[PDB]
Amino acid sequence: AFEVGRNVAVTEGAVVFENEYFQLLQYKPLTDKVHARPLLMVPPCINKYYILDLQPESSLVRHVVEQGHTVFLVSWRNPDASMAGSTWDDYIEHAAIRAIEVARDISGQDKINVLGFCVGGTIVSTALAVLAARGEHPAASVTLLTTLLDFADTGILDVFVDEGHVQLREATLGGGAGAPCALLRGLELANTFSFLRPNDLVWNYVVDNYLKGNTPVPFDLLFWNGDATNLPGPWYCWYLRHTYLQNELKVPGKLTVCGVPVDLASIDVPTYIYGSREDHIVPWTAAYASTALLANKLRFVLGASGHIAGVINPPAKNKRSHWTNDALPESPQQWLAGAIEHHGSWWPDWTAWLAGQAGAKRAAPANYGNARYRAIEPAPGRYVKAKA
Amino acid sequence: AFEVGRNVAVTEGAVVFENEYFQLLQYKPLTDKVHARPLLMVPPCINKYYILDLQPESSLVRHVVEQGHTVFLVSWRNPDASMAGSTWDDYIEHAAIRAIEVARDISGQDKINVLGFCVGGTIVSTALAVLAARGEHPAASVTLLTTLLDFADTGILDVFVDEGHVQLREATLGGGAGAPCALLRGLELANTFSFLRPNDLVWNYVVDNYLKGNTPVPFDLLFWNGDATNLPGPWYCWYLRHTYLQNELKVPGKLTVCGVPVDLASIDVPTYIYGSREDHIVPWTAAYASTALLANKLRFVLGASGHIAGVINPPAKNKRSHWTNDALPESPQQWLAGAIEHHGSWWPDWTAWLAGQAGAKRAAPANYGNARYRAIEPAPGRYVKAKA
Amino acid sequence: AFEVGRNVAVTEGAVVFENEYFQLLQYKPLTDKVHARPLLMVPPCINKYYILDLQPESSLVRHVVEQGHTVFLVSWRNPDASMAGSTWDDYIEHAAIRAIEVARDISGQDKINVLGFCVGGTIVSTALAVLAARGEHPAASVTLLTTLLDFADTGILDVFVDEGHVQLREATLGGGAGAPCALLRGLELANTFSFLRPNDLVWNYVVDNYLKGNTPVPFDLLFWNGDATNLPGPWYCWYLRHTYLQNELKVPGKLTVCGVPVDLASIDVPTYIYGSREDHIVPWTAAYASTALLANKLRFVLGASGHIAGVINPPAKNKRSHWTNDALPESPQQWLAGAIEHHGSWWPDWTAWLAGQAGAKRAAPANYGNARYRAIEPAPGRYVKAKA
Amino acid sequence: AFEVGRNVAVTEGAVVFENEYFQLLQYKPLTDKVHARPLLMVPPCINKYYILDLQPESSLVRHVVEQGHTVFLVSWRNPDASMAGSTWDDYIEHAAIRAIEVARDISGQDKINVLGFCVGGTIVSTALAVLAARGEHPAASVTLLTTLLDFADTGILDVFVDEGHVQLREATLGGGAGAPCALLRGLELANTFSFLRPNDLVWNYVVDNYLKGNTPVPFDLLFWNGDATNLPGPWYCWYLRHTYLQNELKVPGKLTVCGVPVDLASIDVPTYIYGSREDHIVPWTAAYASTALLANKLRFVLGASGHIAGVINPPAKNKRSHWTNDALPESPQQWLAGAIEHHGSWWPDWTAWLAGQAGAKRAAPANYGNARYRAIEPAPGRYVKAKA
Repeated sequence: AFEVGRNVAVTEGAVVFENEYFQLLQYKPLTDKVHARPLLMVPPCINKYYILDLQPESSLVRHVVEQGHTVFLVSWRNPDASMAGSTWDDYIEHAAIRAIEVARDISGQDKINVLGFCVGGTIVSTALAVLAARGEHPAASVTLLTTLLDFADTGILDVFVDEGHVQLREATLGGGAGAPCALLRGLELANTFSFLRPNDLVWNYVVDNYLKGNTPVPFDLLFWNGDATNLPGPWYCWYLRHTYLQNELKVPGKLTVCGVPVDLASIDVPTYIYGSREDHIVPWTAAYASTALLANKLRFVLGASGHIAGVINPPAKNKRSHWTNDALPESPQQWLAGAIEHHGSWWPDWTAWLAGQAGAKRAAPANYGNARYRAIEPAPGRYVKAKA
Repeated sequence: AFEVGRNVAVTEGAVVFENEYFQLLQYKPLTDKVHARPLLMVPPCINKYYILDLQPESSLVRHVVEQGHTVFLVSWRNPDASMAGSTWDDYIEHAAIRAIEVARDISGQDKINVLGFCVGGTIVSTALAVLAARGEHPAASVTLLTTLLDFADTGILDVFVDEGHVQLREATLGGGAGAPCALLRGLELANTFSFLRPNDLVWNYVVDNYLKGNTPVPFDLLFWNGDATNLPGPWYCWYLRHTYLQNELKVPGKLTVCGVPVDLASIDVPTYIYGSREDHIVPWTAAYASTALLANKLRFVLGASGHIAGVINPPAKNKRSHWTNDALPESPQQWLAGAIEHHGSWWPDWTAWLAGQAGAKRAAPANYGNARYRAIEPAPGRYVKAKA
Repeated sequence: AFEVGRNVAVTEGAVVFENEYFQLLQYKPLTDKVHARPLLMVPPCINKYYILDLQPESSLVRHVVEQGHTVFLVSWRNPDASMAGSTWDDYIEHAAIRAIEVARDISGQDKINVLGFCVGGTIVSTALAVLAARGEHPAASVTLLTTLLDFADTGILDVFVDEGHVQLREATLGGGAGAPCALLRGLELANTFSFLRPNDLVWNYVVDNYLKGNTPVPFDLLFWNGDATNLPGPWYCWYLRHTYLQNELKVPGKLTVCGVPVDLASIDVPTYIYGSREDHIVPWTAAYASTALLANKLRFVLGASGHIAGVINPPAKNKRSHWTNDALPESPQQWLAGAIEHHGSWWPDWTAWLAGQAGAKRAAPANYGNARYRAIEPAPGRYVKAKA
Repeated sequence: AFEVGRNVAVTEGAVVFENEYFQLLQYKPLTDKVHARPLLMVPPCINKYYILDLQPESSLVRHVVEQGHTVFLVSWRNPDASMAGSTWDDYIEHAAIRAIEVARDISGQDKINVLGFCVGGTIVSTALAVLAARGEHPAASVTLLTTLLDFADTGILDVFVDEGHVQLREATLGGGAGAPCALLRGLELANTFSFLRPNDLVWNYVVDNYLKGNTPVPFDLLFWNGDATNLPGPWYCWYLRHTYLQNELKVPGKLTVCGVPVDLASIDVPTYIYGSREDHIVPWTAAYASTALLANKLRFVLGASGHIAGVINPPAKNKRSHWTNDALPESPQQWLAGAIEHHGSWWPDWTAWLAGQAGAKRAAPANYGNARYRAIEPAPGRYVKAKA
């Protein structure tokens, strides 16, 4: 039976910082030397971080640590009633930008590597764009795994498109500015698989039972997906309105966040973009659309299989395949037509790229954090253990 | 501002029967003569019946009444805490089969015409199959508007299909019988547009605001769609499990309902099947799949436009078009390739077909119901006014 | 029985110019006054021009003439053995650019309006971009009906995408420059409906017979589609290679044509872009992609129905509908979500826009052409009568 | 450089029978013992048989021979001017039924195993249905690799569906019986990849060059695909009309072939059905539709990848994966939802199934054929060497 901290999320480490929003974990080195620049991972806040450190055999964290990188990770607070009014901006400032600042401080480096996964990627991208408009450039590189930046054709609009009346007269839309997200208060249950689907006792019961008895969806995934998290009402409103519905984050300067316009092209650092071919949560062609929005040197890699199966594919198992193509045409079909299929995991491709941005190796740290930020408790930390 | 009984659902009539489950409405004639056989309409219980009698200009009820048919309609109870354990079977027996029995009794006819809309169609079809296995045949004809019988490719499965591990060994599924629907208790909020989507304060707020300001979705539709209904937990479990997930109602004899196996081919009466081309709630090709399951003489008609716009298209407005094809090949694309597009509403095509199954005209009734079932209160009735 | 010049392509006019490549037609006015700026129409060279002047009731030419515009039209030569080496560039220089020069000369105007249909649109766009790199700006406005500029996802690539080997090693593509189009010589039969499909005696026989007996595809369309044209081998090679396969015309400066790089954004004039919703030859979302490539004020309109049915929809018949939306988001689904459906033909919307770019009305000309270019023979001309 | 009989199609064997239509090859055993029942392979006549014996490393023939089965194979004649009037029936009687009779005669067995690939599968299925209506049952089992029986949604219809006029009146289709296939005479070039696409000098030149320089489509595939075959005009007409266009072979009794109605359910033998997931020539869901038409015990297996890459995946290379599911629901998506992904080639799954239908092992034959049918020349034979 799965248990966080006993047989799931067991990579050794410590919490080195915490605030209302999150706990920053730092993992124990597993090598004698490590790269100068550490990697900060920003996982999604829809479901918990541990999908990235699921079990020892399948852990991305462990794998990266074993390649000689110092890893820091944002373990999100499962929000309580005091955070029922927390906003998208609050998370960007007090968690994403904060985590970057703390990791950079502990590392002693001018620049760190950053990774985002799913909504984590959208969060980290936004945070870095906010930072760039402030004239700050704390990232050497960005890795976006299964991240949506351009939300075109995610399908939430579809059932409404053919409901308009046939007009015999000049007609105009309503055109109003929406009721502000700040007028809501609440905690709404969320999970990854059913994020755009019902979340109610009956649906959760019927679906969970059907999957277990009629499909080979793995138990570890069902465990993680079932360990729900609460989303603050204004946060959830903002995300739904400005990405899925209005698709504005990809329009340079359209949105204002934490006092500045968000222009994704302003992040401007080497960026590794990943998608999974059979992913219906983040269509691979939607992840690919990030290539049209970001500056600097980009690499796109496509992994075989599903949303979780494609991303969590450790090389030791020698399973699946991935595709690479150095050229980045506008159209994903054109990208694929030119791509070469390679056996196995895409992890080695990424860690090779990451090594290139991480500087020279030096002796590994013996302790966690620094004088300012000392160890608080062992990873995985108590925040990840909180029920929604 | 919309108000049920003041400017919506105003076709004149009376409640002639009521029980815990529903109120049966009977409409006042608008012609001197009417067909011998009346039509009973079974609307969906997801949202309220009035989408079928929306406003005088757009009312299907009014239109049918004006063609000389006596119309009875099932106005569903918005379930309360006493009905938090009501089942799919309870609804079939105590509402659908009951409504048929009461309408037949009042009419004095051996057979009546029946119409189902959306989930109403699935309900009425099930009820009639149950009746046929009991050796009872109360319907002269069936009309299925925007009804799913075969739920293949409705897409709820999609995000889970590519999550299985790659096996190097013989492997088998879990294969268990599911936890019974009867173990749940509850009332879950439901609406048509978001039935397979979230239903929560934030989603409802964000979506409603976005539609109003950025799309031409009509206000009358948004009113109806926003007037939610509660679904009993076991009912909701059954529907989700046996149709959308396991797609078993279309497998003859697979499901047992109200003590008998359900075989759709056992309904065996002339049947008019309708779908709307741009409908993403009930794909037209899914409605078309009913043609492969039902016996007797079938007609399929395809209306232009969306889920509501295509079905609620009164002929007076002279808008849109529909397609007809007497041949019924297995494949819907083959059906369409041979179909002729006709100007305007499909309503006249249907009412012409309906006239053919409804017998000879005779003088209209002066009063509602009969000695056994007298008028209780005026339509639209108090049940439809209850908030969820 | 259809016959070009007897009951098809009968709008009154004259050939005022001819060369190896085409005949320029000028139509007789049907109004006392006409706009200062005439419209030159460049139809496709795949099949013949007359789809635009099909029959009096269905003629776009006649309709535009009746709104008070002087219309000139390019009637393409059905190439003979002497033209088996004609190139894409030859057509741009000797036909498209030539037609513009002759129409401008006859009109006496500094600028003319231009329309392209299907491949005609791709041709005229290219010609105008070539002209703009030469510093010439002969067009006041451009109308692109059912035109592909960005050829992404037209599907010719699809059957080849999943044929690569799985590599266990670093691998690279072949990467070679293609064998030049100029090495081919030939005349290849072409038609619109089967342009990406077989064109052989058996296919043409089987398809034509099946359509006539099992579908409502109209006889006038089948006549036009069956009246094939020959494509010079190098022309056909260029078109297939640089648009459908490599999709390079949309990459600013990528292609060199008639000595200059082609940059579509350099046309820079008000542009009206049209697509038909159920068009599978030119997907409406592909026509919509033109909005991302062109400068100046753009309007996009979407007509209901098929490739020919949607475009050839004269207002007198009062059939179908079209959609308008002044906003031009990047994604076509977002455009549609905000669009208002309007009854009937889109023609009046376009001719209203066209009136705005065509200047003041003045008395209609009494004669064809001018001293330099006098009438040669009556429209439709002998070129359009030549068999392939 | 590829050459048939030198480094392609080199599995050792002999031609043991020939007629105007084909040469029957028999392969030399590579084991001391072989199953009692041999396997006859019927490859497509669109392109040549050798895709099934491509190179020693990638040969399906060699692999099956190495598992202990006697293999016979139909090597089709590349038709000449004398065969420009050959019909679908001629091929069924004089090649498919003939090959079965000759293989059965040489083997001395009451029943043989049969395999069809692509159009070969459609041919062999038809032949066996013809045989069953004659009361003959020469097959112990059937293997259908990448075979279309139900041709629904292959897309040839699509561009014509939305061209009908809007009718304000009762309207009817043309409804005529088609001009007979027997009125055509000719030899039409065909290849697998472009079977539903142009086949002309320019297309073949442009596509071949583009694939070589911009994609990883393998050279061996391009060689095979480029080695075209001629199709007799009536044969081609029949195939196109009755499968792709009218989809009649799947309607029991609809078509008459070689004097008898064709009912696929009459074949009635254990059948192994295979499809490739990313195949756009034979969609895997179209191959899956065979499960609804055939009697007896069926197995469906889905291989990963493309049309050729998925089927030609030898186990030694240890690449890709395949899916299995013993249950056969009507819907392919439901089949997939329950399927288990297995590492590597599907070949071992099939040869294990085939062993089960092939009887007891006995000593391998020392010679080819029998007294009636002796060796004529060495495999691959001269027929396969003929240019179109």
